[PDB]
Amino acid sequence: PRVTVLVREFEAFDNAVPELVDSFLQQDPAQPVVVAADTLPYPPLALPRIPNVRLALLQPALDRPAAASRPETYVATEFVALVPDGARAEAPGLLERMVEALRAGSARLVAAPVATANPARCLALNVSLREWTARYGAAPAAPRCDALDGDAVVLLRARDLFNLSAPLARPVGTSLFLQTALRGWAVQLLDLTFAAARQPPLATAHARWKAEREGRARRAALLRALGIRLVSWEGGRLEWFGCNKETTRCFGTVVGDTPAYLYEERWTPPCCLRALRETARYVVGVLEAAGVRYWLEGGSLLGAARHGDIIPWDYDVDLGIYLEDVGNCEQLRGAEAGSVVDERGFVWEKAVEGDFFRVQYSESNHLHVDLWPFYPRNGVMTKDTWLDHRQDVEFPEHFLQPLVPLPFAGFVAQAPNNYRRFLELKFGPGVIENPQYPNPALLSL
Amino acid sequence: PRVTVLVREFEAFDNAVPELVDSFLQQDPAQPVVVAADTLPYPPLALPRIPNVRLALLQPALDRPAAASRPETYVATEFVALVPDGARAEAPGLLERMVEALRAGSARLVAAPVATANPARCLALNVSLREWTARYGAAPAAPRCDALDGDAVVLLRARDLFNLSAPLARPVGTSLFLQTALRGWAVQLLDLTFAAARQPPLATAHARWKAEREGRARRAALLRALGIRLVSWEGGRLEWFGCNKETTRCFGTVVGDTPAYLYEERWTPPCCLRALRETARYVVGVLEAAGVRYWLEGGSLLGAARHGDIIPWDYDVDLGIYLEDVGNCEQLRGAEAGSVVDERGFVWEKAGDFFRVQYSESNHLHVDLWPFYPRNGVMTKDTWLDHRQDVEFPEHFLQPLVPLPFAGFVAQAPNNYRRFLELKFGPGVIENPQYPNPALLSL
Amino acid sequence: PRVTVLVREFEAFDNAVPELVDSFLQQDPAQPVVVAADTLPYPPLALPRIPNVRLALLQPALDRPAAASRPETYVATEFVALVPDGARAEAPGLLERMVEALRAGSARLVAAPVATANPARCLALNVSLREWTARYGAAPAAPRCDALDGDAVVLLRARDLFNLSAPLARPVGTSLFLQTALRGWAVQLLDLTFAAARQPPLATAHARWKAEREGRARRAALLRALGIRLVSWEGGRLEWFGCNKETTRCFGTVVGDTPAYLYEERWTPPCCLRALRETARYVVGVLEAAGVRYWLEGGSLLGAARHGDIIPWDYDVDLGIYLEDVGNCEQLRGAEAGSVVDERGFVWEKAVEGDFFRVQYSESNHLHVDLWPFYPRNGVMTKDTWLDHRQDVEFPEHFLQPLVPLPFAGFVAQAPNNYRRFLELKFGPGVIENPQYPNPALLSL
Amino acid sequence: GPRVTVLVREFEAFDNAVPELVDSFLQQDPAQPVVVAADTLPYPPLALPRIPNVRLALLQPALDRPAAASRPETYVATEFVALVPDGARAEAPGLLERMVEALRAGSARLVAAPVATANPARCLALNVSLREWTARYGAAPAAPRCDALDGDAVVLLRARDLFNLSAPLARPVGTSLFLQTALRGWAVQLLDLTFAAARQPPLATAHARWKAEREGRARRAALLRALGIRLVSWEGGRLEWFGCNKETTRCFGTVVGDTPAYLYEERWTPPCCLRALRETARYVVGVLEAAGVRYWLEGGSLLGAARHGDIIPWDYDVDLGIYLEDVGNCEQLRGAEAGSVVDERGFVWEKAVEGDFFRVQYSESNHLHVDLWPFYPRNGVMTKDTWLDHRQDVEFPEHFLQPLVPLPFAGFVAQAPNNYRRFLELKFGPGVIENPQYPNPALLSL
Ligand SMILES: *[C@@H]1O[C@H](CO)[C@@H](O)[C@H](O)[C@H]1NC(C)=O
Ligand SMILES: *[C@@H]1O[C@H](CO)[C@@H](O)[C@H](O)[C@H]1NC(C)=O
Ligand SMILES: *[C@@H]1O[C@H](CO)[C@@H](O)[C@H](O)[C@H]1NC(C)=O
Ligand SMILES: *[C@@H]1O[C@H](CO)[C@@H](O)[C@H](O)[C@H]1NC(C)=O
Ligand SMILES: *[C@@H]1O[C@H](CO)[C@@H](O)[C@H](O)[C@H]1NC(C)=O
Ligand SMILES: *[C@@H]1O[C@H](CO)[C@@H](O)[C@H](O)[C@H]1NC(C)=O
Ligand SMILES: *[C@@H]1O[C@H](CO)[C@@H](O)[C@H](O)[C@H]1NC(C)=O
Ligand SMILES: *[C@@H]1O[C@H](CO)[C@@H](O)[C@H](O)[C@H]1NC(C)=O
Ligand SMILES: [Ba+2]
Ligand SMILES: [Ba+2]
Ligand SMILES: [Ba+2]
Ligand SMILES: [Ba+2]
Ligand SMILES: [Zn+2]
Ligand SMILES: [Zn+2]
Ligand SMILES: [Zn+2]
Ligand SMILES: [Zn+2]
Repeated sequence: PRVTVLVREFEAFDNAVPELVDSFLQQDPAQPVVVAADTLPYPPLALPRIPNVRLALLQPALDRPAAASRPETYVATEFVALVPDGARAEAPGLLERMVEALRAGSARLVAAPVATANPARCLALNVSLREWTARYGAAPAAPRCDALDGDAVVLLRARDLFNLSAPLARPVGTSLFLQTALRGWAVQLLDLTFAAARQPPLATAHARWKAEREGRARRAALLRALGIRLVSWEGGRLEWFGCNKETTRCFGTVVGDTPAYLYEERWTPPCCLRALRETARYVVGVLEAAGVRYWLEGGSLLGAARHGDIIPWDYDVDLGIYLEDVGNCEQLRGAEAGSVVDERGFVWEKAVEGDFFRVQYSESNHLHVDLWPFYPRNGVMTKDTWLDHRQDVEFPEHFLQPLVPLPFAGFVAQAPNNYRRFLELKFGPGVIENPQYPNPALLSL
Repeated sequence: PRVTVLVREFEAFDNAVPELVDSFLQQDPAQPVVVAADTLPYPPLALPRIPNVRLALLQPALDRPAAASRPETYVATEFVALVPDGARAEAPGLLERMVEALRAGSARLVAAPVATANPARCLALNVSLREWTARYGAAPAAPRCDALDGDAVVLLRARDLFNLSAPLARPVGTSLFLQTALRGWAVQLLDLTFAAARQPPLATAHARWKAEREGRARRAALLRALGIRLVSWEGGRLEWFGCNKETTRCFGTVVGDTPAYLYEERWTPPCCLRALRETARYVVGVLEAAGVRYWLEGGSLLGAARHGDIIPWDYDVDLGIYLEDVGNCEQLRGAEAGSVVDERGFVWEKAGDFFRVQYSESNHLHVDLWPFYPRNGVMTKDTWLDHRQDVEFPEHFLQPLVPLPFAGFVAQAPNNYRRFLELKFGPGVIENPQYPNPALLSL
Repeated sequence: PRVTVLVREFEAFDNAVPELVDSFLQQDPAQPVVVAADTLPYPPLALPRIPNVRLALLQPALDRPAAASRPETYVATEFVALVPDGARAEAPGLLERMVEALRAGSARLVAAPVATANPARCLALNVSLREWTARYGAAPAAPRCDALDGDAVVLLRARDLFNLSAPLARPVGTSLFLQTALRGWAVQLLDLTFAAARQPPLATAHARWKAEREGRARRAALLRALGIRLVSWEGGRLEWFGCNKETTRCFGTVVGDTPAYLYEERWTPPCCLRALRETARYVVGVLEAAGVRYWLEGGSLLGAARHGDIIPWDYDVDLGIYLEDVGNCEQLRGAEAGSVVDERGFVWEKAVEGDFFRVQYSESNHLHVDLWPFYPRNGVMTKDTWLDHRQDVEFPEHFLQPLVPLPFAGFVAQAPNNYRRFLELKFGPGVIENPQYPNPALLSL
Repeated sequence: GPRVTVLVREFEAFDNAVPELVDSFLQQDPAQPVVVAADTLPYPPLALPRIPNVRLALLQPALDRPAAASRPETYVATEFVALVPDGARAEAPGLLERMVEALRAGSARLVAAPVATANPARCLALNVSLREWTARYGAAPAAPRCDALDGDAVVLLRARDLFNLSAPLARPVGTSLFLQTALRGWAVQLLDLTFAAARQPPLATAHARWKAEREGRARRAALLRALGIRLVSWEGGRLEWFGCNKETTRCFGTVVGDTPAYLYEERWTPPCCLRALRETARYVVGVLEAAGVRYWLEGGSLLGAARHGDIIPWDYDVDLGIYLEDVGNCEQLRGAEAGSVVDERGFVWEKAVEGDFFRVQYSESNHLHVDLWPFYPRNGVMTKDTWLDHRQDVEFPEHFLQPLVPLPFAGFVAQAPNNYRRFLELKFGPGVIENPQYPNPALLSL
C-alpha cells in the first residue's frame, strides 16, 4: 500500500465520510485512511478503530506535542490521495491506476473527477503575488490543468503536499491549486471517475446553504490570509477581498515614501489601485464641472505617459491645478476652512503641512488624490512651498497652454502639452522608458 | 554554551527591538538572534542584515515551504532565550550565567526579571483542560514557579521549547507557562536582572493604551483557541472568555444525550454552567414571585443532592411544577400562545408537554419546566421521555418541600430527596456518577 | 550536541551537493547546513529553500555588510563538521558520535573517512615558514595525525575553525592542516566511515580531469598566497611552487643589501637557492673547462667554510677570478661586447656598476653568480673598482697559491688556502662562528 | 585621548611619502594612532617609528596569524577613522577634530578635506545600479554635498560605518569606498579645510607616475569586475567598459531553464551584453535589408520595441522572423545551411541544431546572438515545421506582415508586424506590453 486516503473537505454536521472510509476498506482492509479536522468532528464519525484509520486533529493544543498538529505525522506512504466528501470507492484498484498515471506523466498532480452534481473541471490559473491576484480561466491545454473546479480525487506525492506552507488549508480546492500553480506545477485530469456516495451529504437546500455560507467564509479568510486580494474569471466576474469604501486601506501610513507592500516584495494591492482610479475619476469629474484647470502631475502623469494607468507600485494620485481656480470648487473652498465630507463620501481636506489639498476615498479609507495648486509668476508655474522630491519643481506655463487629452486609469484626463518633454524636465531623460521605485533605500529593488 | 536570543513580544507600531538586538550584538557581534513575527513588521525594524540576525515569519504563505514558518528551523543552538521588548543586554555573560543555572538547577526553565515597570513576579498555576479553566495564585515555593507575570528573559533548551504545540503563541507570557505547567515543568526565577531599554517603547499613554488593547485581544483569541474559557485567581478574580447573553452557547445541538465536549474528554464549559445557574436563579425567582409550586428535578436535583450544584458535565436545568399553577405566571401563559421574550431577555416556549426557558434569544442554555398533576396522590403527566428517571412518583414527596442549596441559591426540593432520586435513577445514584448515555460514552 | 554541516569543497559544474545536503536532512529535518562558495554557483545548486540550509557567499559585494562574507556568522552551533562533496550521512547519529570522541580525546580535530575511491589517510606534517617548506610524511602515532590526505568529514569547534586566518581557503584538505599543524594541533582519525554518494560527482573522465585541473590551480595559488615554495614527501618526492628557469626570481631588487624576505622573517626561498646552486655548479664547470682560475669569494666562501653551502638567507654567489684569465673563456669574451646567452640559457654580462661579471640563471630569472676579476700587483690581489662592503678588499696572492678543494652547494669548489684566515681578514675575526645579516644596522639576527 | 585613527591605504611600495605622512601626524600629537594597511609587507621598508600607536596592518591570510590579524578594525580603537592618501601632510594643528566636529554637527555620514596636491578632491554625483551593473558619475548638483570624490582627500567617518562595509579598504579606495557609500544613500561633505602636500611628494617623475597609473588602472579594473560594475559613465557619456566584447566570451555562461545566471544574482543583463546584442541586431538587420530578406521583430524583441523601444533589460538575445522564401537572397544564410560561416565582420552565421532556424553570433568567441525564425504562408497562416517549448512560439495570420511597419528599436529603426500590439497579445496574452515579467517566473520572479 503506497497511497494514503486523506479526507479534509467535509462538514461535521452533515457528511458522508463514514461511507467514504468504508468504501475504501471494502476494497482493501489495510488501506491507510486519514480524516483531518481542526477540532474533533461532532456528531462522532465512529470510524473503524483500526490502526490504519487515523483522525488527525490539526489545531494546536495545550496537551499535545508539536508533531500532533503536523499532517505529515499521520502519513507513512509515498503518495497522498485527497478525497472530497461525497466520493466513494466502487471499482477496485483505482488509486493504483492513478499512481501509474502520475509516474508515467509529467504533471506532479493527477486527478479523477467524482461523479457528483459538480464533477471536476479543468482550469487555467496564474498567481501574481506582486498584484495580489489569482487569474482563472478555461484551460487551453486540457486535460493538463493549473487548477480544478469541483469534486475530484487528487493524488500527489506526500513529500510534495506536505512541503507546501498550507497543505490542508480550507477550502482545499482553492488553497492547493493556488500553491501548486504558483510553483508551476500542473495537475492532469485523468479519464477515471470515482463514484458518488449512495447517501450523498448536504442533500437538502438548508444543509447546502449552511455548508456554502461556511465554505465561503473559509475561502474569504483563506484568500485574505494568503494575500490574494482579487479573483478573476477570464479577466471578469471580479471577486474582491481587499479594502473598500467602508474599510481602511490595505497598507496605511507610509513612512519614508516606501509603503509596506514593497518590503513584502509585492506591488500596490489591486483594491487600493481600484479605489485610486475611482477617486481620480470622481475628482477629475468634479473639477471639470466646477471649471478648475487641472493636469496630471508627478507619478500620475508619468504612469499615463508610460502605460496610461497608475504605476503599479504607486500609492496615490497627484494633480496640478491653477490656484486661482480654487474658489470655483465648493469642496475645495470648503476644505480651506476645515475637513469636508461630500455627498458621495469623499473627504476633501487641506493638509496645512505642505499647502496642498487632499481628497480621500472615504472617511475610513485614506487612499487619496493630492491636488497641487499652481500660480504663474513671470511666466513660470511656481509655489513658495516644496518637499524633498526631485520632481517637485517649477515649470514654464507654456506646458499648460494648451492642455492635452491623455488616457489615464480608465478615463481621459488632461495633461501638459509635450508631456514627454515635461516629464523629462521633472524626472530626467528616459524616465518613461526606465521604471523605478520611489526610494532606494539600503535594500532590494 | 551557545544561546539564541528569540524576540516574540513586541508591537510593530512602537517597539524597542532595534536597541534590544543591537545591545546583544555589542557583547558578541555573532550572537544568534531571531525576531519572530506573524507578518512582516512595518514600519521596518531595519535590523542589521547580517547572517546571525534573522526575521522569522510564522504565518503561511503561497510562496514559502512548510519549514519557513517552523521556528525551530531558525534556531541551531542548544538553548534559547525569549527576550521581551523593552529589555536589553548590558553586562556581559548574563546568558551564560542563566545557562549555568539551568544545568545546575532542576527546573526546565530559568528566568531573569527585566528591570521595567513590570518586572516578572512568580506565580502558581494549575491548568484543568477538563474544566476549561486555568487557576493562578501566589507561589508557595518561589523562586520555584509554575508561571510568571510580567517582564522576564526566559531561557530553556530549544528541544523543550519547540516540542510544545504552540511555542510562540501570543501572549508568550500566558501561552508558554500554560503549556509548561500542564507538563509539570517548573520555572526558576533567578536573581539576575536584565536592564531596561534607554528609549523604552510605549512612552505615551496613547501608545500603551493601544498596546494593551491589542494585547487583550490576542490573549482572548489565545485562550479561546486553546480551550481556556475561564481564568481565576486566588482572591476570587474571574476572567471570562466564553459565551454570554449576546452569543451562542459554546456547544451545538446535543445528539445521543452526549454533548460534544464529553467526546473531547472535557466537561461543560464553565461559562455555559454560569449561564445555566443564572437562568436557574431567574426562573426560580419568577416562579416564586408568581406563586408557582416548583421543585428540583432530574439532573438538577441529583447535582443539588450530590454537591449543591450543576453536575459538571450536565447541560440544562430541570424543574418540576404543578400543572394548575401554570396560569399564575404571565410568561407561562404567554408561552402557550407562542414564544415570549420577557423584559430581561429570557425566552419562554412550550414546544413535548413541558416548558423551556432559554437564557437569551442567542444563547440556548435552558431551564426545562415539567408540569405534573396528582391523579390518586401520584404525580403524573400525559407524555413521557425515553428516560429511566422520567416517571410518576408519589405526591407525598412534595408534601412538604425542603430547602436545598443549588447553583448559588436556596432551591426547593422534594422531602426525602435521596429516596426520591433513588426511585427515579436507581440505588446509589448519588454516590456513583455516570455520563448521560454510557452506551455511547461512559465515565 | 549541535553540529553545523559546512560544505566547502565542490565544483559548480559537477557535484553531488544536493544529495549530500538531503542525506543529512533525512536524519534531522532541521539540521543546520551551510554551503560556502566564493561566487553564486551556476547552474543553480537548488538546495531546499528552508531556513536551516544557507548559502554563504565569501565574495565582497557592494550591497552586503562585512559579516555576509565572514562564515562564522552562519554557524551558530558549538561544533562544525566539514563535509566534502561525494559523501553522505546514511547512518543515524554519526555527527553525535564524532562529537563524543572529540570531548573524550585530546585532539582539537576529529575526522571520519568517507568510503570514496580515496578515503582519508593519516599523515605527519611539519611547516617551516622561514624556509617556505611543508614536509609531509607517514604518521608516526596514527590514528593521531598532523594532516589528512583524501576525503574525510572533519569535526571541530567553530571557535577553533574560525579563529584560523583562512578557515575555508581551498583546497581545504591542504589549507586546513597547514594551519592546524603549524599550531601544534592534532587531528584524530576515527574508526567511523561516512558513505559515498549514490551518484558520485565527476562520473566521466572529462569532468574528473577538469576538476583535477582547477584543483591543482587552486592548490598552487593557495601555497603561493601562503608562502609555501616547497612541498616534500617521505619517498623524496618534491613539489615546487616558486622559481624556475622560465619565470622571474621570487624577490625583486634588493635595497640596503637586505632582501624583502628577511623583513618578513623568512630566509631565501628554496627555489631561489636551488637556482643559485645550479648556476654556481654550471659556472664553475665552465670556468674550469676554460682554464680560468677561480675561487669561492665573499658570502659563498663563508657559507662553504661554515657548512658547505649557500648561507640560508644569502641572495647570490660570488667567485673571484684572475683578470688575466677572462680571455680564456668564450662567454666572458662576448660579455665584454654585450649580453651573451649561452648553450644552456645562462646570461653572461659585464656589469654596469663595477668592472665585474654577472651570470644570470636565465633571461627571466636574475639569480646570478658574480665574477670578481682580480690581478696581482706586488703579490697583492687588487682591482680598480670597489664596493661599499667591508669584505671588498685587496688581499695577499699567496692565499691563492695554491687553492684548496672545499665542498659548496653539492659539488667541490676551489677555495683560497687558509680560508679561515682569508675570511677573517675580509670579514673580521670570528666571522665563521658568528652569523649575521648582511646589514645589521637595518635588520639583525 | 585621541578619537581619530589615521589610516593609510593608497600608496605605492616602490615610491611613496608614507614616512613623511606618518611623521607629520605624530608631530601634532606624538600619541596619534596611525595605521598603514597593505596586502603584503611593503618593500623597501617603510621603517615607521617603533611605537605602539603606529601599526602595520597586513590584510592577507597567513599560516601563523589569527583571523583577527587581517581584519582592519582590529587595528583601530577610536570612534573615527581618517583615510589619508599618500602625498598628504599634517601641518595645521587640530584639523582632525575640526573634521570630527563637522561630521557630528552635520548630516553626512562622511566628511572630507581636500589635499593640496596637483589633484585636489572634486565633489561628484554618483548613481550605482547593481541591476544594470553600472556606475553613473556626474557633476554634483548639491555641492559641497557629494556622492563621491575624485582626487586627493582626507576622508573621515566612523569606524563602525567604514568597517561594516564589505570591502572597506579595497583598492582604489577612491573608487571602492564611494561605490559602497553611494549605494547605501550616504553622502560625503567636502569641507572647506585643506591638508598640505608632502614637502617631497611621491611619484615625482613621469616614469614613476607611469608605473603607479598602470598598477592603479589594473587594480581599478579588477575591483570593478569583482564588484559587478560593467560600465562606468560620466554625464551619460565617456563610456568605460569592464565586461565582454568581440574578443571574449559573453558575461554569462550557457543558459539553463531560460534563466541566465545574472537573474539568480538579482541582476539584469550586463550592459556590455546588451550593447553587443544591439550591435548584432543592427548589423543583421542591415544585412537583411541590403540583401532583400523580409524580416520583422519577433518574440521578446518585438515586445521590447513596443514597450520602450529597446531590448528588455533582462533579456538575453534578439529574435527576428523572416520569410523562408527569402533565405536564398542572403549569402551568409545560404552558407549557413552548408556549415558555420564567419563573415567578413566577425559574425558567425549558423543553422540551428534542431529547430530549422538561423543563429548569428556576435563573434566566434562571444555567443550573444540574433536568432532568425523563418515562416511561410499556409492558407495565410505563417508556420514553421518545428516548434519550441515556449508559449509565444505559435503560428499567426500573414496579414500581420502585409504591410510591415517601422518601429524604433535598440537605437535604429526596424520592421515590425502591422498592429504589433494585437500581434503581441495573441502570442503572449492580453496586457503583455503593460505588465512585464521574467522568462521563467516559477523559478525566478521579477
Ligand atoms: C496566465 O498567464 C499566461 C502567461 O504565459 C498567459 O499566457 C495566460 O493567458 C494567462 N491566463 C489568464 C487566465 O490570465
Ligand atoms: C519535504 O521534502 C523533503 C525532500 O523530499 C522530504 O524529505 C520531507 O519529508 C518533506 N516533508 C514533509 C513534511 O513531507
Ligand atoms: C493546583 O492543585 C493543587 C493540588 O494538587 C492545589 O493545592 C492548588 O491550589 C492548585 N493551584 C491553584 C493555583 O489553585
Ligand atoms: C523534540 O525533542 C527531540 C528529542 O530531544 C529532538 O530530537 C527534536 O529535535 C525536538 N523537536 C524540535 C526541536 O522541534
Ligand atoms: C617533523 O619534526 C620532528 C621534530 O623535529 C621530526 O622528528 C620529524 O622527522 C619531522 N617530520 C617530517 C615529516 O619532516
Ligand atoms: C575566536 O576564539 C574566541 C575564544 O577565545 C571566541 O570567543 C571567538 O568567537 C572566536 N572567533 C571566531 C570568529 O569564531
Ligand atoms: C542620479 O539619479 C537621480 C535620481 O534619479 C537623477 O536625478 C540624477 O540625474 C542622476 N545622476 C546621474 C549622474 O546619473
Ligand atoms: C558594525 O557596527 C556595529 C555598531 O552598529 C559595531 O558594534 C560593529 O563592531 C561594527 N563592525 C565592525 C566590523 O566594525
Ligand atoms: Ba503619485
Ligand atoms: Ba440534565
Ligand atoms: Ba653573497
Ligand atoms: Ba528574446
Ligand atoms: Zn486595498
Ligand atoms: Zn459557554
Ligand atoms: Zn625562488
Ligand atoms: Zn557582457
